[PDB]
Amino acid sequence: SMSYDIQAWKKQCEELLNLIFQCEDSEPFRQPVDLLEYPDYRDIIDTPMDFATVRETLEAGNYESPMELCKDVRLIFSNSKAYTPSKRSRIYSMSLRLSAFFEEHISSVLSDYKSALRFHKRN
Ligand SMILES: O=C(CO)NCc1c(Cl)cccc1Cl
Repeated sequence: SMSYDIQAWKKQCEELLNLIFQCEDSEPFRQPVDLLEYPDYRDIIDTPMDFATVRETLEAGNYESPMELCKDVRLIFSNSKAYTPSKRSRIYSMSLRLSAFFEEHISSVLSDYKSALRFHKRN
């Protein structure tokens, strides 16, 4: 029921995305890059991603695991590092801080989920 609950990650991720939306550091990443306004973005970035898209994919039940959610969120950060590569850019620093925040908080979500999988597969 609650120990090793394989669905608990969904609400944990919803809560984490809420905190992320509150962070001033997420401001550049809350919505898709305006591709019609900044067309050179697609010359550099193959797969755009943003937190509004992640939040909707989760809400729609279209992540099979928190690892799938984590893959999309990491893509937000790898896309920022590719488009904005300079350590001097304040946007780089923003992305860096928010990535560290995300990775800190997602850690337990993943480890708990994977432990639950080990438990149910074992038994
Ligand atoms: O990568 C991002 C996410 O919003 N921002 C960099 C950016 C700037 Cl500062 C200005 C115009 C376009 C873009 Cl993509």
